[PDB]
Amino acid sequence: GEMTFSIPTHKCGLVIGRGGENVKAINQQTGAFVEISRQLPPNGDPNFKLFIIRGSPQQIDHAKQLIEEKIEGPLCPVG
Repeated sequence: GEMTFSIPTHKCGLVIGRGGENVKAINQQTGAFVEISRQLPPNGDPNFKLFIIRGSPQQIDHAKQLIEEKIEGPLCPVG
């Protein structure tokens, strides 16, 4: 099951780069596809873009770690 994480819209330039650059490098490092979602977060606020780490748990969780390395902060599993 693909997992969703809360990615701040303002941080879409460090982890997301310009058009999802760094996120696909995460994929290469892991295996799961870290793709930008169109889902509304629990808060329904447009400053929190949901991010899809779609793959197998082992790949997702490892990619999660790499993103939490990018932002150097904890990501919350949403859905």
